[PDB]
Amino acid sequence: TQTVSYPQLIDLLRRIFVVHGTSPEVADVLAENCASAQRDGSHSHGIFRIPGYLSSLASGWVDGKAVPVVEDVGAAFVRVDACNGFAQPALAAARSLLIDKARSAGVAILAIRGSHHFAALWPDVEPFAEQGLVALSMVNSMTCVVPHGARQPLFGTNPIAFGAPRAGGEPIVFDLATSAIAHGDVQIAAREGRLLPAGMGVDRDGLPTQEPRAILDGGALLPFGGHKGSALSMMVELLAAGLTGGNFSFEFDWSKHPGAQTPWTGQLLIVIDPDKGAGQHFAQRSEELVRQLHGVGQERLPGDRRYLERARSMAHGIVIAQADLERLQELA
Amino acid sequence: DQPTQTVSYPQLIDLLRRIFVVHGTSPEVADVLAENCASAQRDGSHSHGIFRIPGYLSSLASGWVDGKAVPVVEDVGAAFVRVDACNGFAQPALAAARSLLIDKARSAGVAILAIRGSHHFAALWPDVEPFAEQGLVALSMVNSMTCVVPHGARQPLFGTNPIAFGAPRAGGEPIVFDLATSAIAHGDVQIAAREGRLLPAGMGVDRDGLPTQEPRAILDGGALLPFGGHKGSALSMMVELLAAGLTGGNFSFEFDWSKHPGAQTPWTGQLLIVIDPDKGAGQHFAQRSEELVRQLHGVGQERLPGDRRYLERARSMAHGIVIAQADLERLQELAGH
Ligand SMILES: NC(=O)C1=CN([C@@H]2O[C@@H](COP(=O)(O)OP(=O)(O)OC[C@H]3O[C@@H](n4cnc5c(N)ncnc54)[C@H](OP(=O)(O)O)[C@@H]3O)[C@@H](O)[C@H]2O)C=CC1
Ligand SMILES: NC(=O)C1=CN([C@@H]2O[C@@H](COP(=O)(O)OP(=O)(O)OC[C@H]3O[C@@H](n4cnc5c(N)ncnc54)[C@H](OP(=O)(O)O)[C@@H]3O)[C@@H](O)[C@H]2O)C=CC1
Ligand SMILES: O=C([O-])c1ccc[nH]1
Ligand SMILES: O=C([O-])c1ccc[nH]1
Repeated sequence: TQTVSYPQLIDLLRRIFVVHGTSPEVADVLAENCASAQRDGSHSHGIFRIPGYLSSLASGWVDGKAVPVVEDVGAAFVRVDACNGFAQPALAAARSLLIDKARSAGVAILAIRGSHHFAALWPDVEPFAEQGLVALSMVNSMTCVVPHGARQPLFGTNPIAFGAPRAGGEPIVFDLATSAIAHGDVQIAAREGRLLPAGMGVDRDGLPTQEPRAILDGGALLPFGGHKGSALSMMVELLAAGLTGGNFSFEFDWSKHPGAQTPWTGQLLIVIDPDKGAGQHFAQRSEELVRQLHGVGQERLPGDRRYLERARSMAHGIVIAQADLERLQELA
Repeated sequence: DQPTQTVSYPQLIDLLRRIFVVHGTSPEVADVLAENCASAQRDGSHSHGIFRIPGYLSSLASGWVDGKAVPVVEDVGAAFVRVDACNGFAQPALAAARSLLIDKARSAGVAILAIRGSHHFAALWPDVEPFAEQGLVALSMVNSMTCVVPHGARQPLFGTNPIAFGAPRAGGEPIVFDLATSAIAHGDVQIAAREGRLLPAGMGVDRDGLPTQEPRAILDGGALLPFGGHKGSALSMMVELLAAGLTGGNFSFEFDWSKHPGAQTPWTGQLLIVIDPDKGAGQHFAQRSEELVRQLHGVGQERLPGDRRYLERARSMAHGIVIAQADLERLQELAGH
């Protein structure tokens, strides 16, 4: 293996995106995002995704030079047309306006449509919590999850992310796919030749399977927590696509674009000033909840794993297989 | 077996309203709770229908909850409303702020209602459904009482903490889900214990933290597990933070009714987010949601969230609400008949 510093990884990835057609602005956003995931140990959404990013860009499936169009449509409502570009640049373009509205009105929504999201969601909500705001986000992906009780896939892996500030530490953040397992991890499991525990998916005939290959080859995934996770996944379709104006997870396909891997959908973000008109401090309440969680024995809270890995990465550098580093350098 | 009888929806509402008034609630509170409880029974939401009347009354009799509390509606932002439930029920507080909340949601595009110091002893779908019937999307969270073990923990901390969601659809009743983040609702654990039966495995543990299917074992020093492992636990944590942390109400472990024999209602809070899905939009959300429903039937999902309740609702309006003869008599007695 090898070791690359966080800032070096960002520069390396930024060069790669520019070399492959993205605007400098988009390259800055994606490089920081991807590098951040690797820094935190979010393996299925770190450098593992570079090949997919590049194959998707090559066909024009996703526009690496798209210019987001921000629409100020309400005292607490912002819409942004991603114009077939990535979701992150669209969020970045409307972020300042969104925060101004959230702080002024108390809460504000950002509805992104026509966007491609190929990353973790915690990077989208954590920054808001770092600034003392609470953020909830939903993104619908690509069809591959069978609704509870159904016979064929329809929903995407549809993740939900939540970020909240705490007085005595880094933001409390959770980021979870509503599918029993993330598709990226099914791909990694297939590559490593590992079987999955029961309940993650079914084969092309709809029969339960533990073989990641069977799931990937015409099969499908199942929602986490049965009917409850399925209901949440339905909500993600409705909020990230139905409300934003973007495609539902089943309203697009890659058949005409060789190598395309990015979903072309949308994203919803709700940002709240938890202390608007409050006779207390939210950050103090959340800190107390953390103290109580430790008190009952929960050593690991959502996000802890990443924060520990993050600290390691900043102190000793990001561990990367020498082979992967060389590949990135050649791509750059 | 217990002989049964039917009572119409309006008759049940009148009966429950009388019960609440006779037992110390204001008329506004009685109207709201009577309709809410009766509506749950009508839809077949047993754990939050008339089954809850005894708990409501014992909570009121003990002085734990103020049945005559007057909600204080606080307009704190263009899109933000807070309500001090003043140790009263959550539903009357929501009713007091409903019009203002809707005005803000339609004007600003989205609006939040943060209720603090409230007691919620019911289903959450009654809270979000009305907004959806008016073309708005609503998401709500309520934290309850400590009994759920956080993922990886050894003792309970979170409440059953439900999340509810309602959205309009062009060709039918609102799309609505209402789920506890625990593996089972505490109310249904009580019903199982009452009926002397066991629960499915993998939903709770006994006082020693060992798996159990005995509802009594869970109720007597035991605890429930979050649904869907670590993900359900994360969602439950979110509910504590949103329904209590953000509103100002107590977390599920921050209230004690040991000094109020008979108290059963959590004294916490509730968060509601109401959105105009078409604010500044170039499309119609209701059309998009109808398409999703069509696609869901297309892939074979016959039962969508809410369908079971809408079916029971239809049966109740056509044949009346089925009620055990003994339960009806008890309700009639409580009403004064
Ligand atoms: N459309 C898109 O862009 C999609 C993106 N994804 C992404 O892939 C992802 C990985 O998601 P998923 O597989 O669901 O992730 P997991 O199942 O690993 O994690 C869900 C989360 O659970 C918390 N968690 C995990 N294990 C524990 C534990 N033992 N105790 C307490 N908390 C725990 C995590 O913390 P922690 O982070 O510290 O490990 C995190 O918030 C996300 O980053 C997601 O955004 C997935 C589908 C679609
Ligand atoms: N603090 C409080 O006041 C608390 C209240 N509760 C209440 O008790 C409750 C009952 O909750 P819980 O036990 O989680 O409910 P369930 O596990 O029954 O239902 C969750 C929900 O799942 C949908 N659903 C259930 N089964 C299926 C299926 N097979 N296919 C598709 N969708 C399905 C339901 O539809 P559908 O409605 O049609 O049945 C509903 O939206 C709620 O009403 C809740 O609000 C729970 C904890 C705390
Ligand atoms: O891993 C997944 O499920 C996924 C879909 C889109 C991005 N990641
Ligand atoms: O059924 C439950 O879990 C519950 C708690 C408060 C009201 N209902």
